[PDB]
Amino acid sequence: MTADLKSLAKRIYEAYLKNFNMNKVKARVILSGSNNPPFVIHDMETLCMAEKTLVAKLVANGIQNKEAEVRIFHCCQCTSVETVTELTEFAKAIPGFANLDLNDQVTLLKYGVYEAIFAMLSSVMNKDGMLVAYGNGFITREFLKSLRKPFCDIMEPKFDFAMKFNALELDDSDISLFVAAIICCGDRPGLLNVGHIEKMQEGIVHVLRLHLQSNHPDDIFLFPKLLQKMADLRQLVTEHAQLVQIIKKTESDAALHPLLQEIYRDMY
Ligand SMILES: CCCCCCCCCCCCCCCCCC(=O)O
Repeated sequence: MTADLKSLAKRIYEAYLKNFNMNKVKARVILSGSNNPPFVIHDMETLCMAEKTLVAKLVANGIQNKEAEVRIFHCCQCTSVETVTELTEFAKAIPGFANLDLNDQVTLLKYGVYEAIFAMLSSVMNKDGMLVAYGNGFITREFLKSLRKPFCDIMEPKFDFAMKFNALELDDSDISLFVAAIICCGDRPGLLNVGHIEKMQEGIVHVLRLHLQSNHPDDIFLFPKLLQKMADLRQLVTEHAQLVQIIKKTESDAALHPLLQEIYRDMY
């Protein structure tokens, strides 16, 4: 007559496999190297080729097409909007989340989505580049660094986080619970029912702790390593939001999608 934490871990894992278009196994199959392989974007010529095949509407404007860096930033935003949608459905699997007031669900998602986005982005990154466009492109790290300022400054800190995060050798069963724990933080600004959220957090962190003990017997500090990664992600998001605001203030063509503007509004 006690909670079955192994079963809860498996429920979370299954919800992650159901709700995210990309997972670490799917990404590794593509990254390893037969139908619809990814188109490699390593320079301006190959960016423009990939756009004409994969996001044709975006470059169908002739002289009116936006600057390459702004088109890339638009594609970044579309990826975030999609991952926010996936995370919102995933959160229903977290015990207690759907029982919270709607406003608290919104606040938890507001602060958690970008931390989760950058954690999961590691799964599609290697030291040379990253998968994009639903696994149909591979854009190089060097190409992103070559963009004009400020756009070359977006992805590099995310690659740096990801190289260390990937060295932990988590699998999707671990990442799903880490993402659930990110969403359940009782210290987000403006929460109403802090007490119930703290209990929700305690519960999911307990599931995570036991799962890591079982799945990674070789790494006895993996749980505190991941607690630190959560703090690192909060700081990565704070810095990312500051850069997005610079882009907003200084780049008139880099229209910010209204869902993301709402996420960033009053965030940090
Ligand atoms: C076919 C053309 C492909 C162009 C691919 C551009 C790269 C996509 C990167 C996806 C990850 C974006 C992470 C940064 C998010 C920045 C925007 C935001 O704040 O939501």
